[PDB]
Amino acid sequence: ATLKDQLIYNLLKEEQTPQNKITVVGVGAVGMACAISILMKDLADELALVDVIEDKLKGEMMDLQHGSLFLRTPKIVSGKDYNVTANSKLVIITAGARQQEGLNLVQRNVNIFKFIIPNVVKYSPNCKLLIVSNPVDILTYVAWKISGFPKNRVIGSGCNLDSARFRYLMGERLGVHPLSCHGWVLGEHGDSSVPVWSGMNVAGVSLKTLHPDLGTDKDKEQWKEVHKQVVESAYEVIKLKGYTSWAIGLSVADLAESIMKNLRRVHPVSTMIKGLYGIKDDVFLSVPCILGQNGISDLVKVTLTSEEEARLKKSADTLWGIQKELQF
Amino acid sequence: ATLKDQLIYNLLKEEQTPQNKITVVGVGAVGMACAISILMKDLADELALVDVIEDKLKGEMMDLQHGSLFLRTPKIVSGKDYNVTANSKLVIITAGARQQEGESRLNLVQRNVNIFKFIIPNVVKYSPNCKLLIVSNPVDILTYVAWKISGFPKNRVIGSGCNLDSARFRYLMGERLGVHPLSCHGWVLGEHGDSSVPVWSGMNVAGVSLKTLHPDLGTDKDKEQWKEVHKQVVESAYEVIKLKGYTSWAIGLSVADLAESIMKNLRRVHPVSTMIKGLYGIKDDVFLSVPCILGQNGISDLVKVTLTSEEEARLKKSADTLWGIQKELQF
Amino acid sequence: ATLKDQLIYNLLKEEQTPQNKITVVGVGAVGMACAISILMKDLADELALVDVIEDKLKGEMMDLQHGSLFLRTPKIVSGKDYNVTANSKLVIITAGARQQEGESRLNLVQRNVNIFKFIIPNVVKYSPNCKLLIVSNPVDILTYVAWKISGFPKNRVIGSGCNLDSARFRYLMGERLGVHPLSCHGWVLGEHGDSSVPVWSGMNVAGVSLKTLHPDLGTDKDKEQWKEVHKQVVESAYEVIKLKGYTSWAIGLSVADLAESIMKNLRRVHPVSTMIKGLYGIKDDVFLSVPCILGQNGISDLVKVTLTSEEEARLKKSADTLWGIQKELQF
Amino acid sequence: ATLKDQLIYNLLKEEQTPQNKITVVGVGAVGMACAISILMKDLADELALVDVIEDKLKGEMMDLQHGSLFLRTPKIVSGKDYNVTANSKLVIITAGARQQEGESRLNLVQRNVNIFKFIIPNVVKYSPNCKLLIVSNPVDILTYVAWKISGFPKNRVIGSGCNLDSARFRYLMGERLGVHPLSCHGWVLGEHGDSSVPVWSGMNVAGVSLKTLHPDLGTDKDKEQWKEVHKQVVESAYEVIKLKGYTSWAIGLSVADLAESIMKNLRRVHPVSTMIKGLYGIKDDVFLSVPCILGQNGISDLVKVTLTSEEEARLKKSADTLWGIQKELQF
Ligand SMILES: NC(=O)c1ccc[n+]([C@@H]2O[C@H](COP(=O)([O-])OP(=O)(O)OC[C@H]3O[C@@H](n4cnc5c(N)ncnc54)[C@H](O)[C@@H]3O)[C@@H](O)[C@H]2O)c1
Ligand SMILES: NC(=O)c1ccc[n+]([C@@H]2O[C@H](COP(=O)([O-])OP(=O)(O)OC[C@H]3O[C@@H](n4cnc5c(N)ncnc54)[C@H](O)[C@@H]3O)[C@@H](O)[C@H]2O)c1
Ligand SMILES: NC(=O)c1ccc[n+]([C@@H]2O[C@H](COP(=O)([O-])OP(=O)(O)OC[C@H]3O[C@@H](n4cnc5c(N)ncnc54)[C@H](O)[C@@H]3O)[C@@H](O)[C@H]2O)c1
Ligand SMILES: NC(=O)c1ccc[n+]([C@@H]2O[C@H](COP(=O)([O-])OP(=O)(O)OC[C@H]3O[C@@H](n4cnc5c(N)ncnc54)[C@H](O)[C@@H]3O)[C@@H](O)[C@H]2O)c1
Ligand SMILES: O=C1N[C@@](c2ccc(N3CCOCC3)cc2)(c2ccsc2)CC(O)=C1Sc1ccccc1Cl
Ligand SMILES: O=C1N[C@@](c2ccc(N3CCOCC3)cc2)(c2ccsc2)CC(O)=C1Sc1ccccc1Cl
Ligand SMILES: O=C1N[C@@](c2ccc(N3CCOCC3)cc2)(c2ccsc2)CC(O)=C1Sc1ccccc1Cl
Ligand SMILES: O=C1N[C@@](c2ccc(N3CCOCC3)cc2)(c2ccsc2)CC(O)=C1Sc1ccccc1Cl
Repeated sequence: ATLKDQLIYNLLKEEQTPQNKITVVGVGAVGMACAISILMKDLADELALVDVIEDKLKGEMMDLQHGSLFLRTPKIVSGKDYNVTANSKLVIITAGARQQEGLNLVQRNVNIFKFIIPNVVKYSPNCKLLIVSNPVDILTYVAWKISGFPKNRVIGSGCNLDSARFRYLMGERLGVHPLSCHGWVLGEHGDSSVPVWSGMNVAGVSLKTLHPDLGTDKDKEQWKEVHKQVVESAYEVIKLKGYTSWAIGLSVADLAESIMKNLRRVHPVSTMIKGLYGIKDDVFLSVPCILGQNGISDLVKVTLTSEEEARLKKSADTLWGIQKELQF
Repeated sequence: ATLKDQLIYNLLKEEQTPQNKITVVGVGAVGMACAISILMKDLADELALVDVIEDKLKGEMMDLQHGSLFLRTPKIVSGKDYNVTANSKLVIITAGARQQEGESRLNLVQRNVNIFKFIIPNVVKYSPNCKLLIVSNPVDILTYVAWKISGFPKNRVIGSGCNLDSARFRYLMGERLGVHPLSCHGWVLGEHGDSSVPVWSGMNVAGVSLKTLHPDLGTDKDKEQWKEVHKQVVESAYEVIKLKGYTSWAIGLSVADLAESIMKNLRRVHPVSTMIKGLYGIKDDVFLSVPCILGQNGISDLVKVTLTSEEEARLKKSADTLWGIQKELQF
Repeated sequence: ATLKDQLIYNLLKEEQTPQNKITVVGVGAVGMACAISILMKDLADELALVDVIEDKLKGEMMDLQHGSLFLRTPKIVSGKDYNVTANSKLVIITAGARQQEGESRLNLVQRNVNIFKFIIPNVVKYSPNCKLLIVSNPVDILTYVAWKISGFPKNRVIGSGCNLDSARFRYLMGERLGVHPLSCHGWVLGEHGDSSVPVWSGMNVAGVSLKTLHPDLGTDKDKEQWKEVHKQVVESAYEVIKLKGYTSWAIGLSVADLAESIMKNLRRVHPVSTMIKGLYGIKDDVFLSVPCILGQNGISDLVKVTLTSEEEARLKKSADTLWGIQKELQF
Repeated sequence: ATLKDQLIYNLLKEEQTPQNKITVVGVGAVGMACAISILMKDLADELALVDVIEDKLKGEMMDLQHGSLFLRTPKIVSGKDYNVTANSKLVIITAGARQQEGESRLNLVQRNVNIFKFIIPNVVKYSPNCKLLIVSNPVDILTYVAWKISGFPKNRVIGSGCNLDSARFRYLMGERLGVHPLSCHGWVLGEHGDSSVPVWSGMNVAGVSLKTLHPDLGTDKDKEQWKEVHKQVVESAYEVIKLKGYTSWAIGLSVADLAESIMKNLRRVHPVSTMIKGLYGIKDDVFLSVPCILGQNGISDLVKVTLTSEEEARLKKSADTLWGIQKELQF
């Protein structure tokens, strides 16, 4: 009688759970950039989008849904209720408080996490959490605390963007693609990030071997300025357009690729360092991690210099002082 | 010797011309969505970005540049000067003005013509052998404005047209039949937007015509009301603006799909705004969406679609309305 | 301590069960072409390869393993034992016997049935919730053999069928019209090979029916010889074997396109061999190609194609031709 | 009129030349693996295939052509005449002779030099601005033969070299450390094959040097036996030929990775055979693998690798060895 019945003959209507589902909590500039990066890389069969703002959330879901002809993602869902996030493999939290004062920004984000994290674990208890929101190093700890998930399943964006920006500026200087420009920025994400000058190489040849003054004050070519420009460019983007979207979105997708496909690639991501670099407190800092289907299965022990080790410990001390005064 | 000289031994420093360059004029919500869609599909070796707002332009260029580690595009450039657009294979114009509550349609068209009177001569100056891809609204009128100022042959002036209308229609057809929009073949033609004409005869799944099985398809006396599908296409477009304020992702992905066919010379059929003078009883220099074979030469060929008397009448009515504004335009 | 212990600090050693695993039974020209097509499309996290010839199997596994730097597939396994196939989501059977001089159709199919009497119980033993994708010839008969031995529901037993016939047809239609095969919509149904039925009504470009514009389409009395398009499909298949000895790339790419729809739950329509008992006056348990909606549950739905009396009779003839062999099978 | 005239209305009949053409000389196991790797990575708009064997060449061209529905490459051409190779951006030479039973190594070299005396002048005739990518063995000697006959600058004559050695090494390093070969940085330089030199100082994971926290790395005094990693690279290459008879997938994927950097001007570092004269105390016109920055101009730059006395002596021995054959060549 109906055209659907006339045209299509159904064999079975059985309901089945998505095998490769990804949830994005926060539909901001970052959240949407992560979403489009994932859809275009064909990492998910189902994409769930969650936010507090109901109108923007429906609009963003619809805009992605209209472009479904050019995407290999059959299902794109949204809602205020986390029942839409059910059976998700990876959950990306980009949800954060608006920077206007009037509790502080760190205190506001913890409260936001106080209802996201229990709601996500409720529908997706075997997922891997990917924290993007700032302070990423503190919030990854807050996520780990509330979820009660093992250390490995709580991954933080960390210094993935710092290293991506550093490899670009290293790339521009040497006139080589950032993929061939190997450089690692570790520790606390942002201003307090530690560039590992010993690790800096192109084709296996160490840049500190050829140039011993690399990352020092007596560097005539002043290579210490490369890491200075990383921090400066981050403040420049906010001054020029108001937000960072594409660079972070693409980085999150690169982590999502390693997790969803069990690639076992090394990435600079925020993880628990309790037992390494003389750190005894429950603090999360970026170190090179082997990322797969189990989250952080392994972490690379990087030989740091006395000054690098003192910087990571200073961060570990300043971070724990904040974390110990956090109420749940 | 410097570290670069110590580490790398240069064989040649011969600065060559980019073989697959794409310029995006307008760094708005649409422009940026097109940019990221192109970069992720690896369609260009060089991407040029142009806008009037200098601050936003530098910020957007830098944000894409930082993500270069995850992209296969070595060069991303920007600037107010069009010298950055030199030797482009494709130029996407997303530059436009925002209509006000106390503003006439003809005024808006003129404002966008004044914007185009600055862009089009500047683009042809540095890229005379490029293909123009117009996104700005009214697309059908602005593709004609671009064609007149550039003096480019009709094939090299392509307009987005009903590419998004069709994409939205195939999605809603897809969700109703429970099949992927790629397997849901449907064509929306003519004037982009409200006046768009859905071709019900062309509407099929696996080659089987939906009008054949259901003759009341698209008719006012339909039991299932398949007219609601095209009605929802227009309604959803107004809904997105009401809910978030702009459309970005859907259009950006569609522009990249056109760009893929142009940049790779695929010769796939797409519903794009082209010179319609000669067919369906149209005598005026009007641009309307018809299925076009898109390649390296732009619109090399166009598909002759058998339209019904009502569909053909809807096409003339739009051609008459578009020409009405077109004759009242200042160059 | 070891260098691995010195360099890397382990958090957990507990390995998870394969999530998106694909098994390829038969490491022949077809099997390897399927394997490389899947790996390059990044459809599997683990790829299992099975064959009777243990030497070639190890060599092929190693050759793919060496190229792992350029692939997004972390695990590539092989072995004579099917314990390597455990927890596979899709199993592609390309295992077959080679056609001999002075051999009966009943004789060749039974040699392949014996091969299947060993494979099918061994695959279900380790992967009971998988989807079987049959490639080996006669594909329409061996999909039925697979369905009977496995005891799997009709949806989980998919046969390659007329996916290659349609791909070849859309290419020849494409070359003639000077348009990309993706824009050239054509459906070849029924029994895969010589007895394949081209659906001339379904043949279109941009929704416009080629039978409508040209009523002589597919008839021997056509001056443009559009019936020669399907004749050239059969002729090219025999030509490839005459010129190189086997078909590999075309079939391999088609299998991956089916795999993409299954592994990603795309719900795209494909011409695949399925249990057609009940449709087009067919009463026997015969597998024939019809457009199917392919997803994570295998064949969830099938498209009811309006066939002409000549097309229906050809399909009915193939059903009788296949059942003649099927009822004579000892298994 | 015709169905093509009825369906498609032509705007222009302009003949189009390929912008991104790739030619593959040799349609063997390697040649075909390169071809399918390139097509699936969407690196070319036109693919040209040439070989001496006319039958196999037509069969292989047709098999790829049939799979065009699943590929983004509109044109696939073949022929004995090199007029089909005209205006190529990259030419991959996989054409070779196989060592006969009574034949010596020196006899095999001259036979390939004779094969090259016919190919290289014919390729430069139609594609004088192309980049040659030689795969055929001995790669280090035949890249020199190609460079001498073509008269092309050293940057436009690229040899596969140790790209496969490094890919195999990074896989075995990867398996040992339980990390993806992409995160396992290791460089094998010099003469491709048995005489290849592994750079133990360069060996790292996340920037941390493996020679630093394991000083016995690559020496006989090693308890863990990391010397065997490179010895297994050689062993596995001989194993693949013993088990299946040829190497195809691993090399084809590596060739496509080089092609990606050339065709897209990525400027990525790769271990490829280049004119080493003037470096590491080498005075002869010898080609050896060193890390090269690969772009649209071929080898624009080299990476100066700090080699140990034994590594540097190993490289100058291979350069003296290769020249011993090269001076005795007749062309
Ligand atoms: N880790 C990095 O390298 C990095 C880089 C860039 C940005 N960021 C961070 O990303 C975060 C967001 O950036 P943005 O540009 O998307 O900002 P935004 O303010 O536009 O996005 C925040 C979104 O979170 C939503 N939200 C608030 N409370 C929520 C809740 N309880 N549940 C769900 N959603 C909720 C808001 O509605 C808003 O859409 C910031 O904290 C920023 O610091 C991190
Ligand atoms: N054709 C379609 O289907 C379709 C779909 C969606 C949007 N659109 C159109 O896209 C256009 C832009 O949408 P948006 O969201 O990017 O809007 P927006 O207003 O944010 O973008 C317009 C941009 O153009 C720039 N611009 C203005 N004058 C310029 C000039 N002389 N040179 C260069 N740049 C200039 C502005 O600085 C601004 O960044 C609108 O006209 C809209 O109607 C078309
Ligand atoms: N359906 C189509 O459109 C289509 C197209 C092309 C080829 N094919 C079919 O694909 C099949 C194989 O083609 P090919 O080129 O790979 O031929 P082939 O003879 O080289 O491959 C057959 C492989 O199956 C293996 N095999 C045999 N018995 C086995 C067993 N019991 N378990 C596991 N493996 C076993 C053999 O060792 C051999 O490697 C043929 O039946 C051919 O007709 C089908
Ligand atoms: N560089 C590496 O790392 C590497 C790795 C693997 C293989 N190879 C080399 O690749 C080469 C070929 O391997 P294959 O498996 O393709 O072998 P094959 O013998 O099957 O292929 C050789 C092809 O070259 C063709 N040919 C011969 N003379 C020709 C001519 N004058 N013009 C055009 N084509 C001609 C032959 O017809 C044949 O098809 C060998 O030399 C092998 O050593 C190199
Ligand atoms: O984590 C980051 N946060 C950002 C950032 C700032 C504000 C907002 N919003 C304000 C407007 O509303 C939206 C949220 C969003 C993101 C940043 C830039 C300078 S300080 C912090 C953007 C950015 O670039 C990085 S990375 C970074 C930061 C500092 C130093 C070094 C690095 Cl790598
Ligand atoms: O061309 C379009 N234009 C849009 C549109 C784009 C930008 C802005 N800005 C104004 C505010 O500033 C930001 C830009 C406003 C509207 C539209 C939506 C309803 S009427 C026109 C968005 C859209 O979806 C289409 S396609 C379309 C439109 C109408 C009917 C049917 C279709 Cl398919
Ligand atoms: O199913 C097929 N089988 C093939 C085929 C035949 C023999 C072998 N060998 C196995 C390995 O040993 C050598 C022979 C492998 C494949 C074929 C070609 C002409 S008749 C059947 C190849 C092919 O192209 C199709 S599809 C097809 C066939 C006939 C008509 C139309 C179509 Cl679409
Ligand atoms: O260059 C190579 N050549 C191969 C090879 C390629 C083609 C053929 N034929 C093709 C079929 O006809 C017969 C000849 C025979 C051998 C090889 C294997 C052991 S010695 C040389 C295959 C291979 O794997 C490498 S790389 C390599 C070789 C030795 C040591 C280390 C490495 Cl990385």
